[PDB]
Amino acid sequence: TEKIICRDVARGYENVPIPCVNGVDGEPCPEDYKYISENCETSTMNIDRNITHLQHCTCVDDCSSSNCLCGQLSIRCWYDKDGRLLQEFNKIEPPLIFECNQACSCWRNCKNRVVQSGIKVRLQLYRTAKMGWGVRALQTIPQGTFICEYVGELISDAEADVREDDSYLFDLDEVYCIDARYYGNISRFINHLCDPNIIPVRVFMLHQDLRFPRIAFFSSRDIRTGEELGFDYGDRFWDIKSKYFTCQCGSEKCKHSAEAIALEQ
Amino acid sequence: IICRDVARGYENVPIPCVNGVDGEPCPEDYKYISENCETSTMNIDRNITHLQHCTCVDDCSSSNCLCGQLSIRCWYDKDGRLLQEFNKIEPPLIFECNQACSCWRNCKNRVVQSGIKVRLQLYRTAKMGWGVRALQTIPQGTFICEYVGELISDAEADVREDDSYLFDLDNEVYCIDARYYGNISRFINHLCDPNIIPVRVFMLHQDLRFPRIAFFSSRDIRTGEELGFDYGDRFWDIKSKYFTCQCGSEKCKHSAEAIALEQSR
Ligand SMILES: C[S@@+](CC[C@H](N)C(=O)[O-])C[C@H]1O[C@@H](n2cnc3c(N)ncnc32)[C@H](O)[C@@H]1O
Ligand SMILES: C[S@@+](CC[C@H](N)C(=O)[O-])C[C@H]1O[C@@H](n2cnc3c(N)ncnc32)[C@H](O)[C@@H]1O
Ligand SMILES: [Cl-]
Ligand SMILES: [Zn+2]
Ligand SMILES: [Zn+2]
Ligand SMILES: [Zn+2]
Ligand SMILES: [Zn+2]
Ligand SMILES: [Zn+2]
Ligand SMILES: [Zn+2]
Ligand SMILES: [Zn+2]
Ligand SMILES: [Zn+2]
Repeated sequence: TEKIICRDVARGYENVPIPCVNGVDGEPCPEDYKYISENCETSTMNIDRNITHLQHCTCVDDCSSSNCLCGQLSIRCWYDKDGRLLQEFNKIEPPLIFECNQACSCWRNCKNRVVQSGIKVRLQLYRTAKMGWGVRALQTIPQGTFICEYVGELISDAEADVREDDSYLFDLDEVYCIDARYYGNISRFINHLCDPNIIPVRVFMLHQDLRFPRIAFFSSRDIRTGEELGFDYGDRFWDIKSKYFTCQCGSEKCKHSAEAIALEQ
Repeated sequence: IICRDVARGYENVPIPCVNGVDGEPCPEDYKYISENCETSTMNIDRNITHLQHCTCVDDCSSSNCLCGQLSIRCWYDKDGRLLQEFNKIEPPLIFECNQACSCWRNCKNRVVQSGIKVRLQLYRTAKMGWGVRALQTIPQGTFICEYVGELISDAEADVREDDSYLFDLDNEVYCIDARYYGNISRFINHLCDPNIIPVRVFMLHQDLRFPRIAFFSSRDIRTGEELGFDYGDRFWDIKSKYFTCQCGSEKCKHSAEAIALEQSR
């Protein structure tokens, strides 16, 4: 039986509920962490929040013209009229995206505000066969759609270095990390895929302190109903971890499986 | 109808501007912001581990809610209005629930963080420049709007030219200066018999230098009635050398006549 074990792991903090189900085993809803919808701090990071340091636009239309200074910070605004990344978006080396902010003359519903508007797609936390908890789509999601943000505790590299559990760490290449082990959102449950269907993009919204980009996941292709979400964790993860477990993504493209490791040797 | 929404879509509802009185254009000598801003290093304590928080598994309507107890009790009724018993002369500090609390985002202790719900309008008054009025009946105890602006130290406030849009945060001490950056509250006129009252509130941080200032109706308010709060004795002590109060109430405390009588007493 597939059991509904939490109606909403976000406790009403997201735009939509994110339920949890388990049809595999008796493991209950995960509660060894604190669900947070926005990045938190546990020591002073001194993020630059001075409103006069913001780059900002002078638009009073919907920010769809090429005169929008905010879009010009990434050559162009990369969102189409429905908030999706443009077909030609560089999915290998994404540019930094500067969304409109409180210093801009535009309205809060201009076309340069996708990530700040939050989760719209319907996601579900579920028990996988071989990779613990994972996150899947409850609906068809077109290419270039914003899925969720990678949220957690902002920490220094020095702090990352003394922590035991490094399995929920995202690198913001002083250098910083988001650690989602103790505090995080739905993204902490997203597994690694060697054939990923989401891509991380660095985004700026309410501040433009370049040390602390916010990490937004967008679909890299059309995603089918029921499909598990996954991003490429990267080489730093697997260089550390492959000595202890191998990739179970099951793809013919898999480059971190025991069979992939044996073939390289 | 000279502006559909002075807030540019930043609030839950629009705040239109009208002028049926004179030729004054919609005010634009300030920047509308929905949340307080900084123009110097303030380092508001955002450390999540410094939040007092509750362990409630209900809607935080019980007297056992720690957050309510920090506030003496929770003063919100089931509809988010202050209890008739609320102290309107010397209001307590309110601690709303927050991201560290175990409760849901829809708990009964989250009125101010949920934002504006009443229909307001920026309008041209007969004798007092711009003012703010209600476009609906508003029961006693309803959250109206927050006093939002630029956070400055007493030192910075001590050297600023225009002190007409300043609110003191007496806890070091600090001020909100709404002259250059501010929300709809910057346009609210002074009343010696006010229909709204300021309350110090804590939501996403509990840095005691920076309570957020939330106005609640002190009585039932009729449609079209102008909002007003009592600016207080410091304001009038400084300004009465230039002008005196024109609220016109029999309860007026800061007219030329009231001040003459004060000197007699
Ligand atoms: C950030 S967590 C993801 C959520 C995790 N599955 C859980 O149940 O909490 C990362 C951990 O999930 C597991 N995992 C993620 N992707 C994997 C993959 N492709 N193969 C094997 N294990 C994986 C590993 O234990 C990894 O250290
Ligand atoms: C914060 S502003 C209020 C909005 C202002 N009416 C405007 O048009 O921008 C405060 C100023 O409004 C005027 N004002 C507000 N209430 C008043 C009152 N009851 N009596 C006299 N002047 C008042 C004074 O010039 C005061 O310094
Ligand atoms: Cl710094
Ligand atoms: Zn623009
Ligand atoms: Zn814009
Ligand atoms: Zn902009
Ligand atoms: Zn793989
Ligand atoms: Zn509670
Ligand atoms: Zn609560
Ligand atoms: Zn609480
Ligand atoms: Zn008066």
